[PDB]
Amino acid sequence: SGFRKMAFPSGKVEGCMVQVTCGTTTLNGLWLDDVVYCPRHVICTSEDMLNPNYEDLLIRKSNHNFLVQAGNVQLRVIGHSMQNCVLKLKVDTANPKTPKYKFVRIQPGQTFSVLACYNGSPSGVYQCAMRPNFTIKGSFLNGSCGSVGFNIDYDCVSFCYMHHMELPTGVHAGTDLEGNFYGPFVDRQTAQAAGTDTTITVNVLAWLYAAVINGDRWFLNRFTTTLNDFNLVAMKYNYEPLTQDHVDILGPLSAQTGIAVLDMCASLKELLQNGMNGRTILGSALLEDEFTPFDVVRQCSGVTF
Ligand SMILES: *[C@](O)(C(=O)NCc1ccccc1)[C@H](C[C@@H]1CCNC1=O)NC(=O)[C@H](CC1CC1)n1cccc(NC(=O)OC(C)(C)C)c1=O
Ligand SMILES: [Cl-]
Repeated sequence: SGFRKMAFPSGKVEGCMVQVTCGTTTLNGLWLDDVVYCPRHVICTSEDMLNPNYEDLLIRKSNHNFLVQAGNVQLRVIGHSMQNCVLKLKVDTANPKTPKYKFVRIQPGQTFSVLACYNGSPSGVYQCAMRPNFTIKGSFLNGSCGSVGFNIDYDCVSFCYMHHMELPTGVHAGTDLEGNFYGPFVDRQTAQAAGTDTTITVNVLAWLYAAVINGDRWFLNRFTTTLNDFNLVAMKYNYEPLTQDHVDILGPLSAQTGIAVLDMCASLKELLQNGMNGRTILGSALLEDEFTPFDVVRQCSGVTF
């Protein structure tokens, strides 16, 4: 019993963090086999941000311009390389601590654990969701860039995020491990803004199921609805459209609780149109959309890694 925001254990990923310096610019990298992955903007000083010609900057970078450090150990940098927004530094030394891992690309709505790091040293672990506007509500200070986001499949680390920038509103953007941004952003200092955000409907539903499971069910009622009847009511409260794909995945939680997705939906319609009426749900005074279905099975069934 209980239900918390909950991150994967970070130890598998702690052992992969290094500190990359390049002139004045120190940030964090991810050491796997004989290869460190970091943001290409490590080559840049605070000047170069306005319109960086990354190529012609990197063309003037000797491998002895790149310092790498795993704790108290320096590596010999031997080969560089640029792929999209991620720079690949090649080192004499494979990483003893390298776990099994697939570079993957999450879609908006999917959650992951962020290991905030500074100077290649881990500070903290927390959960976020890739927002539908392709941003994240992180906590990052200067030097955080290179910090990565990740999920775990028993023993395999699926890295899905490298951190690159803060947007006007105090929200954050970055890339997959191939160095492609989530959403429309670019890695220079221009006018860029998040764009309008929506509530991750399927995740809010999973939350409610999690709530039912932990004996919180005042919010329940004696009716149902249809998808499209609901998808009307949702858009008028700036919720995402609930796709048959989203019902499929909510399957397990529907099964276990003995509640049809579409009955829960009706309980949502109520809450949007009426509020919580001075009440909490799993001790929250508004609707939580940063727990996926899997994160709810994970935590209430108690999977391990
Ligand atoms: C990241 O590059 C980083 O940590 N770099 C190392 C560093 C060392 C010493 C001093 C500064 C930075 C930062 C991380 C940012 C800063 C604070 N919180 C973060 O998430 N990213 C940037 O600085 C980023 C790099 C650009 C994409 C390639 N950047 C540069 C310039 C401006 C902004 N953002 C911005 O102007 O928004 C507000 C909040 C309005 C300042 C930016 O994110
Ligand atoms: Cl709250």
